[PDB]
Amino acid sequence: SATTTNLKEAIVNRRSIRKVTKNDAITKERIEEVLKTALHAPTSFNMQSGRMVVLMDGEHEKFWDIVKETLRARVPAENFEATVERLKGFHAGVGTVLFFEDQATVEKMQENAPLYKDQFPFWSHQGNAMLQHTVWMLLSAEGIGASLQHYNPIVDAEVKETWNIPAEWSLVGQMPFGEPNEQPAERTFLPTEDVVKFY
Amino acid sequence: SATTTNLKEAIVNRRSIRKVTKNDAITKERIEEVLKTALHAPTSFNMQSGRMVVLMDGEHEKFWDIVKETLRARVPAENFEATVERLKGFHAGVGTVLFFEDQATVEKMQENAPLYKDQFPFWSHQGNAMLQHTVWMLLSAEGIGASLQHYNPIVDAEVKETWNIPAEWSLVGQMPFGEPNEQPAERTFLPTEDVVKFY
Ligand SMILES: Cc1cc2nc3c(=O)[nH]c(=O)nc-3n(C[C@H](O)[C@H](O)[C@H](O)COP(=O)(O)O)c2cc1C
Ligand SMILES: Cc1cc2nc3c(=O)[nH]c(=O)nc-3n(C[C@H](O)[C@H](O)[C@H](O)COP(=O)(O)O)c2cc1C
Repeated sequence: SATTTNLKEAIVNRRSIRKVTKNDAITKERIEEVLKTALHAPTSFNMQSGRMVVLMDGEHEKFWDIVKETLRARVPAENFEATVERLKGFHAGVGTVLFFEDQATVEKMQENAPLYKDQFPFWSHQGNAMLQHTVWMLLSAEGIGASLQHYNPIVDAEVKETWNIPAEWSLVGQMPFGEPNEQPAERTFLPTEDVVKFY
Repeated sequence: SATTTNLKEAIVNRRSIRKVTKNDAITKERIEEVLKTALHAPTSFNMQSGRMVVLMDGEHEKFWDIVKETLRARVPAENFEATVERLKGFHAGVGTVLFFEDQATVEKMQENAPLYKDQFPFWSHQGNAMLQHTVWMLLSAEGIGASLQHYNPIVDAEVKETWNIPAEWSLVGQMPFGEPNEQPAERTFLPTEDVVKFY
């Protein structure tokens, strides 16, 4: 359905859907296609330091349980339930995309192109963001709800250990997706003439 | 022409075109539309710290002359001509998009959401990257060649001063665009099974 929708609509219709349920139509195969297309997003010096680990169903829920538990040890009793309430809408989804950045790659590129050594650490985040956003738009184009979460770095250690992630991969973000199950919130924009100037 | 092309093609067909010429069909108005659509890209906490300053024709060339001159003072005589050779393909274009990030916004958001104070500086780069990439894809969808350059921070001061840019705006990148005038270079990809793991 990412062929149906044209570019402009894909940009404008992608919204953050924080509550998603399950659906058997959303398969590992379909996800596979989305990620293969998304990998066409560019990277500085084509270093392609981005890494994606997709957790589906069984493993998907396990992750969000990890988050819930990590929060249980860092939040006062009175705020716990309120803090983990939002985790429900993710845990209910089909799966979650874990976005990592290969730090060994960034470090090596800093050696090969010392003239940009200070920029590579940022281009690392830029490249991963472009990739994250592409995946997001593609999923929405296919009628799959998704949102971008950030439970790093508090869940990093645990996640890394339970899924044998190289030490050089740093967790950048998590994208829980699934059959949409909430109406996107209203979004406001600063007036255009304030963010854009022509000369 | 960004309605013609569908999403998947927009992702796959966007390439870096480093040599662009002029064309009167590429107007400030058309550019305007592209940027208004691109601003639908998301920002952390919807802080929208991104800022874009478009330099067209007269002012476009002036910028690239600034780059050329800045390089003339930082590069040994023997390497000058080789270093500024690539600047020709940009200077020949229609215009250039200057991507800034409002630092006062990032700093304020660090105050409002101290729980993510360490992430905002990176989300700043992420948000701007998502925006940069969207603009890039939209331009290509409309048959306009473009590339992403990084002459910051060496030209920052000069640019800031000759175009009255608030001090809190940091230069993140430059996108010279125009009538395509070069065939995109071959691009290679690391094997998919190495960047994507399923569980
Ligand atoms: C964060 C980031 C920084 C980049 N910086 C530069 C740059 O300074 N100069 C340049 O010519 N290209 C730069 N690029 C562009 C990449 O080299 C380019 O996107 C990639 O090789 C492009 O492949 P493309 O033609 O295949 O799609 C940058 C790309 C990213 C994602
Ligand atoms: C760099 C970056 C970090 C973000 N982090 C979070 C997060 O931790 N939690 C969350 O619910 N949304 C997060 N978001 C999502 C933004 O709040 C969201 O994209 C924006 O408000 C979405 O508008 P959308 O529904 O209109 O298109 C992040 C977005 C960006 C660009």
